[PDB]
Amino acid sequence: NILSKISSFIGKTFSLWAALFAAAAFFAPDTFKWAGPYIPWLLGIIMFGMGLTLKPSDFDILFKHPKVVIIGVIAQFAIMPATAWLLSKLLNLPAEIAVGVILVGCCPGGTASNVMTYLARGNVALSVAVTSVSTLISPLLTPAIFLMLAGEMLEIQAAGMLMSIVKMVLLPIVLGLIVHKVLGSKTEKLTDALPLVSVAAIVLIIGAVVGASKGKIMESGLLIFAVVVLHNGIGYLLGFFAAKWTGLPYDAQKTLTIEVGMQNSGLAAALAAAHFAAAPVVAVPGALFSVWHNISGSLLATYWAAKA
Ligand SMILES: C[C@H](CCC(=O)NCCS(=O)(=O)O)[C@H]1CC[C@H]2[C@@H]3[C@H](O)C[C@@H]4C[C@H](O)CC[C@]4(C)[C@H]3C[C@H](O)[C@]12C
Ligand SMILES: CCCCCCCCCCCC[N+](C)(C)[O-]
Ligand SMILES: CCCCCCCCCCCC[N+](C)(C)[O-]
Ligand code: NA
Ligand code: NA
Repeated sequence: NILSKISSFIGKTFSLWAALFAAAAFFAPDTFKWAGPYIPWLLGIIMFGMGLTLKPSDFDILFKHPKVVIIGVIAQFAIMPATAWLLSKLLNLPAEIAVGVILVGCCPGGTASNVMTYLARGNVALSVAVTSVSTLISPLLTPAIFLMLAGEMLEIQAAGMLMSIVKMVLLPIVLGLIVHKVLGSKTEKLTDALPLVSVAAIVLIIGAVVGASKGKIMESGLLIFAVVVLHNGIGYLLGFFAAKWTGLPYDAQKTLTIEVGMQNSGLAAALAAAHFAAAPVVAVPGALFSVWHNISGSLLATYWAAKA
């Protein structure tokens, strides 16, 4: 009874706990630095969890309303990478920061958009369908768009990103999805444990990244945070207008706004740690985005839940 309520609070106060661990790692780097080589395994557990909660019925909307899901997928991969490039150009960001921002923008959407849409009284089915499709196609789209925006000079790194996404995202999702088919309704007991496990895995990624880049956060941390807010914020703005201008209903307009603005920034932190390890600042936009988008996502979801 107490253990279940503890998980409920932690989930409903995530951003605060993520901010506390990021702060703990900042003032004391050695507290989390050990988790650095575990980043792929940690993200691998989060992705296993996503697939475990996935069922073939979650793709119903993709077969019944394919144009609506396709608009959401296009919005995601056109808006977030282009906004990351535009902000990198307009703010003349140092190359390492620009690469970290572009990486975040090229990532697929985050699963927390599903919960935020539910609170925003949006179309939940659509949110789940957009995140899942954009995630399943991310092994090809994430490095291809990264390559076009960051430059063809990072070919080697982008090719390695394809392999990294297959291993940390695709391999665990499919596995989870087949385990749900194998056990059926029995997977509910496993899915009760995942919110706390997933929160523990992500705070360790955040902690490990902040710790490894303390010096770079000390000189550029505020600039990265300002870009994160503008990247995510503009993502909500263009997301809303993309849903509105395509003639989508109000429920779909709220889902796509959140979908676009919210990113799988834990993947961006994982890809920067695996492929730009000698430059710890590349993983910083991803680590700070993971804390920020949950704060901005909840505030926007609260405004809509209060309106509806
Ligand atoms: C379940 C949480 C939302 C809680 C909520 O619904 N609050 C509203 C309160 S109320 O109704 O008004 O009472 C969300 C918000 C932050 C999310 C987490 C963060 O985004 C960080 C990672 C992101 C990963 O992709 C999924 C696991 C995860 C660890 C997320 C799990 C879960 O979706 C969380 C914890
Ligand atoms: C339930 C766990 C799901 C399996 C997740 C698979 C994660 C693969 C990550 C291996 C990382 C090794 N490394 C760093 C050398 O690439
Ligand atoms: C555009 C990406 C498509 C994602 C693929 C989703 C797989 C679930 C689709 C249901 C397949 C099961 N079946 C054959 C019975 O329909
Ligand atoms: Na979603
Ligand atoms: Na997104």
